[PDB]
Amino acid sequence: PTNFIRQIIDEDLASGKHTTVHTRFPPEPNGYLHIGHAKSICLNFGIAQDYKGQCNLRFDDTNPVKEDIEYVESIKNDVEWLGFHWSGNVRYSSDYFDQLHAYAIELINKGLAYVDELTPEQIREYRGTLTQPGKNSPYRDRSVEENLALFEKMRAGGFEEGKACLRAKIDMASPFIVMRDPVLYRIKFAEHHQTGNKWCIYPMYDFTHCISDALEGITHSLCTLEFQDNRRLYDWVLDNITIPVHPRQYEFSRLNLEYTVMSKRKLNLLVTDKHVEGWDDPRMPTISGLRRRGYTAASIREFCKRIGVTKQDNTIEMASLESCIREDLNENAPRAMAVIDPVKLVIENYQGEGEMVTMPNHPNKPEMGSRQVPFSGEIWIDRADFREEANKQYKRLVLGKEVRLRNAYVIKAERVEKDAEGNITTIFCTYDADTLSRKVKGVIHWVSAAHALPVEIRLYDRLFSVPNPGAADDFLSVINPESLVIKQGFAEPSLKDAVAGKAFQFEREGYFCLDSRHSTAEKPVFNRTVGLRDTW
RNA sequence: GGGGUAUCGCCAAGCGGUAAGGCACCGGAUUCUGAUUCCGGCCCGAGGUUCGAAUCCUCGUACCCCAGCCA
Ligand SMILES: Nc1ncnc2c1ncn2[C@@H]1O[C@H](COP(=O)(O)OP(=O)(O)OP(=O)(O)O)[C@@H](O)[C@H]1O
Repeated sequence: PTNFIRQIIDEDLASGKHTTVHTRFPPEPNGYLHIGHAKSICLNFGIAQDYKGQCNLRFDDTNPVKEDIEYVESIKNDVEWLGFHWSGNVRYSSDYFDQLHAYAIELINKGLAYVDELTPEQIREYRGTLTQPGKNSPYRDRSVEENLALFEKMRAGGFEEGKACLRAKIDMASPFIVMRDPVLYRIKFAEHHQTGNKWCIYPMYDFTHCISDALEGITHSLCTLEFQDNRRLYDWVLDNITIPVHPRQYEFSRLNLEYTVMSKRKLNLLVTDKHVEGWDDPRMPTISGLRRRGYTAASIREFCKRIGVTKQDNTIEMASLESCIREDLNENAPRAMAVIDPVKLVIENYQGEGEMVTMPNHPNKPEMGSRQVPFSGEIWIDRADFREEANKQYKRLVLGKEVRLRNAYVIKAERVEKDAEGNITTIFCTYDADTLSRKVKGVIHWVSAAHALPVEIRLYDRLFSVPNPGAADDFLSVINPESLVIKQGFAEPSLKDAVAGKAFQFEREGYFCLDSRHSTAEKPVFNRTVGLRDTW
C-alpha cells in the first residue's frame, strides 16, 4: 500500500539521507481516540513496522487545563487494542519541559525571543489580519538581559496569567500569520497531570512539537493539513536552536466520516450532555465506541488501508467502513439463529415435541464444525417473514405458499389468528415429514420456542440525520432519535455461551456481539454491529 | 494576503508514450441466509510546449485551511 509519504521515505532511504525511519503518534490527552486517530495510527505505526523502523507514542501534554489522566489511559489501551506497539516507553512532551525551557533561553540569548506584555486582546489587534500586516509590539526591543530576567520572572510566578508571555521574534509582516511573533510560552497556574505544580509556564504546540520530534530522533513527522502553515514555524525553531537533527514534516488530509462528527470538542459535548452513554457508546466514532459496537481491530486497519493517504479533503461514506466489518465477519463469525421481532408459529401437524437438527457453524466453512440445534412444533419466526398475501416478489411465508426453515424441513402456512387490533398473535401450519436433508422457493430463520433463550437486541443507526452534522449551526439538533432502538427477542440455545468480544452472524439479520455493559447473567444483550446487505 | 486541493456517486493509482483498484449502484451464474462466492457494466475550465499531455507551462475558476496566551 503506497502513498506520497511512503514515496518520500523510499527516496530518503535511497538518497542516503536516512538509514532508518522513526515516526510517532502524538495525541493530546484531552479526549478519547476516534476513527480519525486510527488513520494516523495506521499511517505512523504502519510505516514504522513496514520499514523496520520505530514509532513512538507521545502524549502532547502541553496544555494542562484541557487535559486529564483518564485520557492517557484509554488512548494507550486503544492503540494497543488496534494491534500496534510503540518504541520504548510512552513519551510525553512534558518529559521535555526542562529542555524546552533551556531552548527558550537560547532563543532569548540570540535575540530571537522576548517577553511581551501586550494584553491578550492587544496581541490580537497587533497581529494584523489575513490581508493586512501586523505591527511590532512596543516591548519587542527589550535587551537580552531584560528578557532573561523577565522570563525567569514568568517561570517564578511573578506575573499573573495573561500579564506576560514569551514570544518568538520573527516578522510581523509575514504573509504567514503563524510567523507573526508566535507565542512560545504562556502563564498558567494549573496543575499538570505529569509534572504537578512544578511549572506555571507552559510551552505552546509549535515550539514543543518540532523540538520533541528532534530530541526523539523522529525522521518524518506526519500530521494533518491544518498544520501546513505551521511547518514554517516548525522549521524556524529547529533552524534557530542548537540541535543536531532536523525532522521533516509532511501533511495529509484528515479523515471525515459521513453522518458523524470527528472533532474531539463535539464528541466530548455528546458525552458531557449525556446524549450518548459515554465515550464508548456503540454509536460513537471513537475506537472504544466502534469496539463495543462489534468492529474488529482488523476491520479498522483494513479500512485505514483502503481509504488511502493524500492531501485531498474527503468524507468517506459509512458504506465503506461497514463493508470492511462485513468482509471480516463474513469469514470468521460463526452463524447462529435469532428472532428480533417474534411471532408464534404452531405446526399442528407436528407430533408433540422434541428433536435436534445439525446446523453448520458456517454455510461455506465446514472446518468450523457444526452445532446441535433443537427443533419443535411451536417455534418463533420474524413477523417480517410472514404475510397473508404478497406479490410474487415476496419469497417468505404466505398463507397459500409453503416455505423452508433454515437447515430444517419445509412447512406450509394454513391458518392465522389475530387479536382485537388485527395483529397476528399466532400462525398455524403443517410440514412435510420427509425433508430433513414441489418448488418451495424461500428460506427463513427460526427459534424453537421450547428451547428458546430470551435475549435483548440493540439495533443501532446513524447518530445524525445529515451527512455533514458538523456543518449544521447546532449539530446536536440534528441527532437521529432512532440511533438506538431496543428489541426483545429469542435466540437458539447455543447463544448463552456468548462472551463479550465474540461476533456471531444471526442469519438473514446481520452481525451481532454481546454487550457486557448491559448483558446480565439473567438477560443477555446483543449489539447489532451491522446489518446484512439487504436488497430484494 | 499566504498555504493547499480538483482523475465530475465516495475514495484513489498515475510522475511525458494505449486512465489501475476499492466502496456504492446496476445486470447475470451458484446458493437451504434476498448473505457470501464468481463473471460483466462505470483527468476542474481555456490556451501553450510537444510527434504525443491527467502528467510540463501560462491564465483562470471552485473548494479547504490560517487573524488562540488551543492543538
Ligand atoms: N480526523 C483525523 N484524521 C487523521 N488524523 C487525525 C485526525 N484527527 C486528528 N488526527 C491526528 O492525530 C494526531 C493526534 O491528534 P490530537 O490528539 O491532537 O487530536 P485533535 O487534533 O484534537 O483531533 P480533532 O482535531 O479531530 O479533535 C495528530 O497528528 C492529529 O493531527
